[PDB]
Amino acid sequence: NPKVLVADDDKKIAQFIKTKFEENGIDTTVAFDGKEALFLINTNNYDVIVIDWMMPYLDGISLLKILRKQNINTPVIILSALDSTENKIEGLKSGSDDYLTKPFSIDELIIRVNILYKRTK
Amino acid sequence: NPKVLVADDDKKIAQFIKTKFEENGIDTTVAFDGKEALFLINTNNYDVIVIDWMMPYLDGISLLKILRKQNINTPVIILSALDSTENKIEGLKSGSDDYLTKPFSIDELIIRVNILYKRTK
Ligand SMILES: [Ca+2]
Ligand SMILES: [Ca+2]
Ligand SMILES: [Cl-]
Ligand SMILES: [Cl-]
Ligand code: NA
Ligand code: NA
Ligand code: NA
Ligand code: NA
Repeated sequence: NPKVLVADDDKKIAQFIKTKFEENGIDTTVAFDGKEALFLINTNNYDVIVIDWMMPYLDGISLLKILRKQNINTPVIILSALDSTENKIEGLKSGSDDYLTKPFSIDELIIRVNILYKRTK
Repeated sequence: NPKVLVADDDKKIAQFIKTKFEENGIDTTVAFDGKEALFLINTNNYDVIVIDWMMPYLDGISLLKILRKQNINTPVIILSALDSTENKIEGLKSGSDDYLTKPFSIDELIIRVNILYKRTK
């Protein structure tokens, strides 16, 4: 099973994602803000990381930039309310492997998680 | 009259702000994205600058950081949908003189424009 971290402060959305991921073959840990996410990412191995764009302590893009500075190169998917092409490009340049605008498709998110897991062996 | 630039890509909100400002004694120029705002700020003198948090080409915080790097110290008010205290603090540390969460009060915005104009003689 892919091992994935999901970081969002919206507990309903986080629970929804976790339920759908574990329905499929994806073992999922939830972090409810950027501080907990940073800690978990630095003390556990994940195959893919799914990060919401806005949470307490560290927003998603800021956490991603910290990770890439730390030479943590785990595949990252950003979930963001900033839906312009310019903001998608900024998220990708910041080091994300994909960038899904909200409202997002859970089916697409699961497929992209699996694609990234397959690519990173 | 205070001379003020208002930057937002939402034309209805920009027009509303301009109407209320000019009703009061505030001469107002509108810029509809961050590129036009940057150009106008570098080619005109303004007493106060009101910047929306998200627009094409340059978001409000990024424009503010560019301005403060350029040693342009004109008072800036940020209008933002990011309403947590943490995000307000980040906006202030980025160089803004005030930070109003949306939905904002036009009456408060006018009063704060006038306070900043009075303080900068
Ligand atoms: Ca969130
Ligand atoms: Ca806007
Ligand atoms: Cl956007
Ligand atoms: Cl917020
Ligand atoms: Na499981
Ligand atoms: Na932040
Ligand atoms: Na006028
Ligand atoms: Na930006």
